[PDB]
Amino acid sequence: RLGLEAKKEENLADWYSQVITKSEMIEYHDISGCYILRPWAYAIWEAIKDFFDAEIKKLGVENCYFPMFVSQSALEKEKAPEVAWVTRSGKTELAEPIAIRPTSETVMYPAYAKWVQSHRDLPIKLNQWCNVVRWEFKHPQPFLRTREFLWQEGHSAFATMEEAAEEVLQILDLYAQVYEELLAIPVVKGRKTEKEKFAGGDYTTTIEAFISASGRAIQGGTSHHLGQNFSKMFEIVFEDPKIPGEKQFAYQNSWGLTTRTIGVMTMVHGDNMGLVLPPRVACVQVVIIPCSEEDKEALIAKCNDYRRRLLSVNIRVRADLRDNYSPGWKFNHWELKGVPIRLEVGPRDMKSCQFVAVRRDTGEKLTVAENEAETKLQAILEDIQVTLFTRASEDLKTHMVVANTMEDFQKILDSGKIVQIPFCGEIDCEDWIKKTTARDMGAKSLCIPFKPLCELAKCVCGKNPAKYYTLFGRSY
Amino acid sequence: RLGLEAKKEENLADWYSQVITKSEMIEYHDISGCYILRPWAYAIWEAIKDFFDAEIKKLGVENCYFPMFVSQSALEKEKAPEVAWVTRSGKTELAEPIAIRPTSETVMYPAYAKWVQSHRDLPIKLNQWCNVVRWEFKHPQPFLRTREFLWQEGHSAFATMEEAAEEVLQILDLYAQVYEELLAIPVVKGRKTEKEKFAGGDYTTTIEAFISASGRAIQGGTSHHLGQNFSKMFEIVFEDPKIPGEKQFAYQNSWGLTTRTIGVMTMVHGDNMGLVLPPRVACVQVVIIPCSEEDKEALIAKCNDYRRRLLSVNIRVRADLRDNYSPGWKFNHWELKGVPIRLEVGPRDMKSCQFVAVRRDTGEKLTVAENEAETKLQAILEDIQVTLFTRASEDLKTHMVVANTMEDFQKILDSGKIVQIPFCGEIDCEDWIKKTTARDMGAKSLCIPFKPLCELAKCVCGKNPAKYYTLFGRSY
Ligand SMILES: Nc1ncnc2c1ncn2[C@@H]1O[C@H](COS(=O)(=O)NC(=O)[C@@H]2CCN2)[C@@H](O)[C@H]1O
Ligand SMILES: Nc1ncnc2c1ncn2[C@@H]1O[C@H](COS(=O)(=O)NC(=O)[C@@H]2CCN2)[C@@H](O)[C@H]1O
Ligand SMILES: [Zn+2]
Ligand SMILES: [Zn+2]
Repeated sequence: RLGLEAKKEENLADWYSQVITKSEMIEYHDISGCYILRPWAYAIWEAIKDFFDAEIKKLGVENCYFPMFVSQSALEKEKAPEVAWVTRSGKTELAEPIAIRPTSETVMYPAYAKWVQSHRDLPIKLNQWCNVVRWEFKHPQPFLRTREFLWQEGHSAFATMEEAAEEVLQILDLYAQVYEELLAIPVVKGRKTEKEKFAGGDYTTTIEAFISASGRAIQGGTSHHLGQNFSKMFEIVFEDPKIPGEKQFAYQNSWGLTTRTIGVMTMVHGDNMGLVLPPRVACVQVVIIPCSEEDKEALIAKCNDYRRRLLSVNIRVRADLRDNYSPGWKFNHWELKGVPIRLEVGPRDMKSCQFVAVRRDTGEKLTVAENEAETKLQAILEDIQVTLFTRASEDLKTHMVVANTMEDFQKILDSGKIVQIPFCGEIDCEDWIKKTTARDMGAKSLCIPFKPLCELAKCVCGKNPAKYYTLFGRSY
Repeated sequence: RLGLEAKKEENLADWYSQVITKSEMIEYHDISGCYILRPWAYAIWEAIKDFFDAEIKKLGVENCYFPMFVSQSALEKEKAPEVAWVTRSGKTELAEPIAIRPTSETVMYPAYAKWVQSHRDLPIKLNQWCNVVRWEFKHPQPFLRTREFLWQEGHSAFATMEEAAEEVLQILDLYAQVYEELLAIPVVKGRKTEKEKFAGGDYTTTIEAFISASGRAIQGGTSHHLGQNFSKMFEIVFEDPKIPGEKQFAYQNSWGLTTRTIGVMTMVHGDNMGLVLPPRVACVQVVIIPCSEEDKEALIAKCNDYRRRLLSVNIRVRADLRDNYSPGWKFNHWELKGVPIRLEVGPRDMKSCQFVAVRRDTGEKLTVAENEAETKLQAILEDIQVTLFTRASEDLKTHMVVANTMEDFQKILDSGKIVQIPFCGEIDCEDWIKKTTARDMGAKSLCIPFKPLCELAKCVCGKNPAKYYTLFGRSY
């Protein structure tokens, strides 16, 4: 089949499966929940990596790599169902089983304890780009809920809570920046409830994205304040410089962002014609397509001219000069892959000193003169990035509203919206909301937003007063 | 202890353990054969990555990521003792065991078969930067023989053997370039014998390095011609464009280089004062050390002046302005870490418009005027990189000689040298050489060099004639 079959509003699952394969991003594997990242998908991850990696180095974070294997002893200092266990090498069984990391707290922090003698050893700010395994036996999805996934995990240890408190929001803003400025995805910054917070953590901050096709929200990336909980388990301690004899535990953060990003990018921006790449993230921003043997070679020459002219303005461009494929095949092919701009030039356009420039987001065919080629296209790329963010941003505002009763909350949820409600914060009430909304698949707490829409008031459960406005909704 | 205890010539094992820990490169882990890569070690890998990654993109290779998990079905298409097996997730056991990749041929090539319809789909040139597990139950060493290790693995598929034949040597030259131009390690390019070649491969080319302290050689990185062996196992086939009806198998290469690089860098260049970084690879090329409160702040100002002046010539520099450590502590500290140049400036030097510049390789203390600071230091950095390569290169020539009998071969081997001998290529003779040299730990074939010292003659075993001069020696 040439293009997509299922519409996004018709069958999101089929639509999603078709767009990720037809855009040459994903290939399926014979192990469930594991997917192959083809260059078109991996290039986006590299764009995210290059940005985020450069930004954390300004904050004084340094890259590293810890082992993928965790001892049982290390895991049970903290203490599971998602942890993959290696039990044999070849035919011979191991004396003791060894676990694949779902996260590296128990791997890294024993070494942190050895590196901390005094407060001058702090702060320690380390990051690693690696893979982790979480054997979640649900229905896995490419990018969004994968059994293996690439990510970064940062782990910081400080002398004071206040130092650690500032980094949490610094990192969370960098994640929002990755979602908003790179991927053009609007996000809601907030604190997780007690039920949804990171196990062993003091508090978890999160960025919540909204996938309007499902009417479901998704956790976009979290920054955790572990406090002194992990530094006690592994005895990360230093001499108190203010108090002669006493000993103080290190205040720790951990933070992580994954290849889920690419899945949210696909789900939000993608349309019924295929993938849609934000220019800031697209490895190919512009694709040049040629539209007598001498006249054919002249058409090739014009394309190589436009190619190198765009490279001189650092615009990531590629010329598709393969003569084995027709122009019509190329338009559709690069449509599916979601290249922001198709630079189209035919015999008549070449003669008239111009070319057709097709925007991927709108489908607008703009005729630009050869002299205004490199100034206009970057203006178009910027407008594509802005159009994508604005469209999605307003899509979020429209689908996020306030409700003060469980009755109004239910109907708003049924319309495919997420909604902020007066909430006490207690976990028994949170389970009741999931239970009641499922019977009337259940709605979960997404985050307690830093900037809520309205201000406080009885709780939705109607037993005790409300502590804060909390964002609820159906979720991935 | 302030510095190293064991001498390199005295106890290489203790020396190696002390230099990797005292230079803050390695930290030990509670799983045998697995080691923590601290920033100082990881930064070198990043330098190698940035170079190699940029170079293969010029050749038209694209990055990707395949799953770490391999099905049993996929492994036995090719067909083991080194393969780690996952058998349970949490408390519940998996229906079928799943293996951790020691290499990704069986993971990638089923997908390659699906992507190849016709010859226009070829060539496919893919690379991935990832971790792999080889549960080798020997005595593991940090960097050199690790149970988990970071690497890159490239996998290419072509229409013709000749295309694949050119890439093999292109990639091998890039590995030599990584060893010689980045790490300043001299290497011997050669073809592996039939015994040592990659299982399922047509032929393996290799770069052999020499660690003079042991008198042992080590495999530095290999580029393999898999031929049609793997494309038959997984049915990677396309329509023959020259022959109407017949069907042709894809000609494949695979190639890999690992964090072993850093181990060979440490073993070759390191001395009895600690690590020695080649300037091209050092994340800190120059370290500035300060040597009345107003006069102290003036000394700090001069250091920040030199710092930013070196950043303006893109020299990677850091100022160690920590007042909690003494100058003497800093000299030794950065000596152990092997920073090419210690830029030292004291009160008297500041007054005289000059500074002491200490080379790490030689220990030469050069006084450079403040005006000639940024032109001379880059000349010094270049001379350090050249001095390291030349010293090591001649170290190799001196320890690599020719022998024509088994008698002379034995004594030359006992002097701690590697030696090229007349060899037929057969595996029974190769085992006899390992057996005889062990009793008189055994010597193995290293490579059949492309540029041998001498030219052909009976074999060393003395049964049949010799086919080629082959490099033998004790090995890691
Ligand atoms: N199965 C998954 N597939 C893809 N991404 C996943 C999956 N599970 C969680 N994530 C994403 O990882 C992010 C970070 O995971 S996290 O559990 O919230 N945090 C940690 O593990 C911290 C960092 C080191 N310890 C989440 O925000 C979520 O978006
Ligand atoms: N245990 C090891 N630790 C560190 N490096 C190791 C270890 N075993 C092999 N190596 C290094 O990997 C290199 C590549 O490994 S290789 O076996 O020679 N080749 C492959 O696996 C090919 C690439 C994809 N399939 C070797 O040259 C060797 O120097
Ligand atoms: Zn309540
Ligand atoms: Zn022989």
